[PDB]
Amino acid sequence: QVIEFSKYNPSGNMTILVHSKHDASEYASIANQLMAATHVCCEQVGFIEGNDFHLVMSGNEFCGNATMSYIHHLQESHLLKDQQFKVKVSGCSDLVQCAIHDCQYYEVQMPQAHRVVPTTINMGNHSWKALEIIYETYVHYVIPVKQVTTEIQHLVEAFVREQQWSHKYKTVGMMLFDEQRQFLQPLIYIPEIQSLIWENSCGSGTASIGVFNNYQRNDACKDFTVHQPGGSILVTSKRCHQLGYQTSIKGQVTTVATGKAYI
Amino acid sequence: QVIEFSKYNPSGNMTILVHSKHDASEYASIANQLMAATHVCCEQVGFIEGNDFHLVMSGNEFCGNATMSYIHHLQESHLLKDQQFKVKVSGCSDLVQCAIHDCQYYEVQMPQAHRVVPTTINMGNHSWKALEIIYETYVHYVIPVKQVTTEIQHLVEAFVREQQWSHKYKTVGMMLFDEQRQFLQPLIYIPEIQSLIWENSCGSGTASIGVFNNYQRNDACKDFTVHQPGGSILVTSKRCHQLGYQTSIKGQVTTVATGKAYI
Ligand SMILES: [Cl-]
Ligand SMILES: [Cl-]
Ligand SMILES: [Cl-]
Ligand SMILES: [Cl-]
Ligand SMILES: [Cl-]
Ligand SMILES: [Cl-]
Ligand SMILES: [Cs+]
Ligand SMILES: [Cs+]
Ligand SMILES: [Cs+]
Ligand SMILES: [Cs+]
Ligand SMILES: [Cs+]
Ligand SMILES: [Cs+]
Ligand SMILES: [Cs+]
Ligand SMILES: [Cs+]
Ligand SMILES: [Cs+]
Ligand SMILES: [Cs+]
Ligand SMILES: [Cs+]
Ligand SMILES: [Cs+]
Ligand SMILES: [Cs+]
Ligand SMILES: [Cs+]
Repeated sequence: QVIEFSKYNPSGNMTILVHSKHDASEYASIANQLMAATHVCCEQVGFIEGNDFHLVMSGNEFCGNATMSYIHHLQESHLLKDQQFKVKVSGCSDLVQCAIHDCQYYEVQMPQAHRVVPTTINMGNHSWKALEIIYETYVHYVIPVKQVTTEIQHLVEAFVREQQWSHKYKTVGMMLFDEQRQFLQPLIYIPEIQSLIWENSCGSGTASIGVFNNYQRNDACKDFTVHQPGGSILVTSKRCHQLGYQTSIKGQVTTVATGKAYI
Repeated sequence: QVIEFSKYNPSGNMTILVHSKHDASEYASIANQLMAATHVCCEQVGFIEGNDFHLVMSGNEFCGNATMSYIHHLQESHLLKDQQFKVKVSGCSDLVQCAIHDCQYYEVQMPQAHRVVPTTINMGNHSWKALEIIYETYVHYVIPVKQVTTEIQHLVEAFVREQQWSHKYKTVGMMLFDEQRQFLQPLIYIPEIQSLIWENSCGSGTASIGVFNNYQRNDACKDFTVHQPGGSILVTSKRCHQLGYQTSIKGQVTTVATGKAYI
């Protein structure tokens, strides 16, 4: 099978978008073959399907970095001018608010944090204050740190591996945040497969820093820079009375490759 | 800059070939950008330049798996029939003997082992018989093992990191070989950058198993299957009186992708 694809770099979290048309029944198999290290290789695969913008993720979840890649493809390939628009994305009940801004910055509305719980977590001989941020299908812990260290990283791995996690949470994020350096070291745990990954960058993790800032200061944040291993992402977040948290991320994306993949 | 490229899977040791013409002065920079994990990503990059077959490796060394990828490209894209021919490859004084065989098997002549030294290496509380195989620009140790284990893998890492290596050897290979299972677990150490990689597969390591078989049995081997993590490679090796070791590897290659890369 020939697959028409583009590979993109949104802060080091490598994304493929598929341009060619396939049955949704094949997305799982196509994506699994493409993301392999012995193939094109990537972290996430999206399929590009009047209501003309539709992105379907191979797992059918919402992905901010893949949506951001899709916005970039629309600007780059379809020559869209700067504007505010909506996209249909798998994993979302409502259309997602997107924007193309000047200087090729792309803004994506992120899933609403339902509630927050200030907590402390015990790792080793130390306790850390953390903010538990609860979404419909995942949970992030924002853990302020003086500096990220391999010792702390080992402690965090042990913590996620030793804990029992609600089956509500498809992913468990441990977001180590150096507040002074505005630096995020994101860890993603997938309970079902008991696998951990220290991400180059994390759209959803960046969004969680915006909610953390809102809780911590009662201040909105606008274009707050979250530095990460793979680059940086901006977060805009405000609590809007009864409407709750309204959070978006903004970033740049580079196309690294386009052509045909063989599966 | 637009780079026209193909990505190939020769037993899991991912290779890119560049089709577009560039100044040799740029190969280093182009290859470094393409092989990055935040780009197309691969292990090795070759540039395809009457004496019409010329392959230039980004580091200017000879690569069996990249030559094997180039042979596959010639069969697939230029529709070459089964035949014996020669290719000019960087890192080689003489043209390299290549063949396209039936069922898309590709054979590549490998660098001549200059001499062998039966040795024992001490790792931990154990000694292992090994064959030191000396080439012009690298050395491989073939170490027969009952079974490959993480313990043995840690011991081998410690061994290469603790040793002093002649600057003659651009690479140091530790080739753990399960003789009964014909299974190779190849470790490549680069002294200059003090970096180790447990390869999915190793063309040069496969060639070393052929020399080991020749030394061990005084028998030629023909289409001897070397199983490796990424798949398998065949080795044909014989000692030819004063002409010394004559060794080739044979394998299949899959094209995974072709198109344009942006650097
Ligand atoms: Cl179907
Ligand atoms: Cl939980
Ligand atoms: Cl696991
Ligand atoms: Cl030049
Ligand atoms: Cl040495
Ligand atoms: Cl190192
Ligand atoms: Cs269909
Ligand atoms: Cs992957
Ligand atoms: Cs667990
Ligand atoms: Cs828990
Ligand atoms: Cs998520
Ligand atoms: Cs700001
Ligand atoms: Cs800023
Ligand atoms: Cs030139
Ligand atoms: Cs690489
Ligand atoms: Cs060393
Ligand atoms: Cs040595
Ligand atoms: Cs080599
Ligand atoms: Cs054989
Ligand atoms: Cs065989």
